[PDB]
Amino acid sequence: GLSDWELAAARAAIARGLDEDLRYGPDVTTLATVPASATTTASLVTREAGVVAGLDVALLTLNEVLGTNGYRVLDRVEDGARVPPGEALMTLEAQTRGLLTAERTMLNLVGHLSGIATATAAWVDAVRGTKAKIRDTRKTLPGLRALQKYAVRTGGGVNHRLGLGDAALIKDNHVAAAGSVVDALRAVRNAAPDLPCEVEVDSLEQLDAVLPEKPELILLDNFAVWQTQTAVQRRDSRAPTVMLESSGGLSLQTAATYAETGVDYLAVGALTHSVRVLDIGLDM
Amino acid sequence: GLSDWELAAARAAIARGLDEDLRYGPDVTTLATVPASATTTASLVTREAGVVAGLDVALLTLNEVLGTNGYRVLDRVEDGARVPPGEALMTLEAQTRGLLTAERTMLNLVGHLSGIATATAAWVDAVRGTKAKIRDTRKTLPGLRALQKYAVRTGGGVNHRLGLGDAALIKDNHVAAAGSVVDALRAVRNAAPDLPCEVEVDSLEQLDAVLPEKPELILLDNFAVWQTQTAVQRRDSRAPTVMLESSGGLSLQTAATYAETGVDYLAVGALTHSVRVLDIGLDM
Ligand SMILES: O=C(O)c1ccc[n+]([C@@H]2O[C@H](COP(=O)([O-])O)[C@@H](O)[C@H]2O)c1
Ligand SMILES: O=C(O)c1ccc[n+]([C@@H]2O[C@H](COP(=O)([O-])O)[C@@H](O)[C@H]2O)c1
Repeated sequence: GLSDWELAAARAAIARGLDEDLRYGPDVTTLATVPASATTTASLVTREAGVVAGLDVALLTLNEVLGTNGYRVLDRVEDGARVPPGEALMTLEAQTRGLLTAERTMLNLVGHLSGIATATAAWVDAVRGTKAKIRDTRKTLPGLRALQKYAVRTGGGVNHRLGLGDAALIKDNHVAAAGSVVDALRAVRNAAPDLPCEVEVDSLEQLDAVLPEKPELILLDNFAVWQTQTAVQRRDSRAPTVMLESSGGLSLQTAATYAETGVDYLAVGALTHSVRVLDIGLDM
Repeated sequence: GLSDWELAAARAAIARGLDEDLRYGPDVTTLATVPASATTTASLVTREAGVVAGLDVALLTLNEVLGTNGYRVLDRVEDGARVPPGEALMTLEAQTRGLLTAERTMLNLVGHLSGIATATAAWVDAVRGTKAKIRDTRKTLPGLRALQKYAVRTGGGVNHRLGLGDAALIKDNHVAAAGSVVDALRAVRNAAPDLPCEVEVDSLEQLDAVLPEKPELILLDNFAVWQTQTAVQRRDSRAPTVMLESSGGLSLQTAATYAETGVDYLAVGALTHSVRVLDIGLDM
């Protein structure tokens, strides 16, 4: 379900996409070969297996090109469906010219979003049987954040930060300016008491230092599995309320290893930067 | 070098990015811990090897956040440089708060554009010693086409179609409506005699059928290496002037094999959809 916020991001995205395509003129070739009165039944069918996402975004692209009632949906799959290869995600009847113009933007969008959801479902499978939840980052493509965040949620992950003012995140730079990790922490505690504290540590010594300050979340930046295990042992005994999120040296191969240490979350930048498209085509 | 068209796309992209980050509020934590008079020397350094692209976009993000003269570039590498792991792509002196605000958006963009130029340079190496050129497609992310197209060119690729009105591309759908591949070809020849013809064939039978019509470029859709060789043999003998471009079942492992058949280009959709970020950090 696209929130009004997401729905707005989608429209803006679909508009930017159509504008890139039409900027150089209309599809001279459909115009030349296919009549304005032509109508077809087309299907978005997967060329591979995965988790579908962004189907509503496909519909919104048609609204923009054909008008809300310019097409008919004979059938569709729900976003989040695990889908086998030749699956028909959505079947529609629409003026042929409109379909052909909307095609590329619509496939680009849903192929991208399904790619993310597919990847996140893999991560979510990898740590099944563990308490860890898979979470995203702000390492998103400019202009697509709302959509990419939507896709990880669709694949079963949980959204983390939406931007700079979401929560207070004390990093290396801040600790420095404050003097120390506890310094930065206290400062922020007073500046934005209403805001969730998250502190990024890159060593076990920094971990020990902030643990007593009891921030909401500690990010273990590039810890080996063994240091992660230690981190959890320490948190469990000293500051039970602090959440721990692994961030950094994560691969889908190691994901379960990290998950079994008992960390609460896995921060996966790859879900949004580095995405592999889910291959989909429009079959007429 | 960003063209004025690319420069605008860059600005648009950096603007959308910043708006997503600042939509929820300013970086309350830098505000709280770092003074406005603070100034640092920071470096954009790669965590991995690749080909750099999008450095001007980094500077543009700073212009937007610190003002044109809010920073000083002490040193920078040229776009298109092959770069080793700990390489400092660019070293600057700027106001600390500004750097921290720009950071994520800046890294997300150059990371993406470098990821692309990196992958495209690998394809280019792959077909080295062949006459083939690596080309992109319209399988771009919405709002980023101009930038993505820029990066492939930086990696050594050559840009293909920028949009729907670029050239006349007769596909299956057009062939259908026209009746046959030749039908459509003729149709468009009459409708837009000024525009470049490109016809997509998925069989050697279609190839033989269109070859005599002498289109500017024939796209071999999902041809085996053996059928691509054949296609080259026929074009070479029947219509020497016709260019050929392999599209579809291409993998970096098969690239050279396809290239050795003598095709003129390889159309790689993965260069722009499916991109893996070049990991880069801002070190202060
Ligand atoms: O701002 C956030 O919400 C956020 C939360 C957790 C992690 N991150 C970033 O995500 C990185 C780890 O994932 P990856 O795959 O990008 O290496 C981590 O080291 C940070 O640079 C960002
Ligand atoms: O419109 C263009 O400039 C364009 C030029 C060459 C190829 N394409 C598309 O790119 C496809 C091949 O790349 P890929 O990685 O997406 O399978 C090809 O079969 C077409 O459907 C698109």
